[PDB]
Amino acid sequence: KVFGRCELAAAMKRHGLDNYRGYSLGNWVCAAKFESNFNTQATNRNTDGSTDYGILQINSRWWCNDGRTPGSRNLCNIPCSALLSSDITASVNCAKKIVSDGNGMNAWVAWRNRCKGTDVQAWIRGCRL
Ligand SMILES: [Cl-]
Ligand SMILES: [Cl-]
Ligand SMILES: [Cl-]
Ligand SMILES: [Cl-]
Ligand SMILES: [Cl-]
Ligand code: NA
Repeated sequence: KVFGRCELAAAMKRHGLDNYRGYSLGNWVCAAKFESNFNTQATNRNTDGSTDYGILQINSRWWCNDGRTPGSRNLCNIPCSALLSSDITASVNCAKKIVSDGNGMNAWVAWRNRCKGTDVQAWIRGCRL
């Protein structure tokens, strides 16, 4: 599913991401924009053999099981395929664990490089939330 901008903002808010670990909703929408262009079915293969899945491009080395990432973990206790669903619950619940890991949203390199320190509230402007 490709979410609209305000549609994803509302879904993220409904699932409790607004201000989660102190990160305002615009931070989460901005991260999703540059990770996946709001497409739940986005995937990306990394040089080390791991794969990133879903709207927030969550990686199989630590967070989900795809059966093809040797030596990896599954800390969100989900198949990586669950991160591709039209229902964002699995991506949100796993992102909450990731952002609590110690480095906040810096875990998403694209957030650090493209969202951090910017006017992220622009990503939710105009939305009925
Ligand atoms: Cl957009
Ligand atoms: Cl915001
Ligand atoms: Cl594996
Ligand atoms: Cl599994
Ligand atoms: Cl933080
Ligand atoms: Na894994």
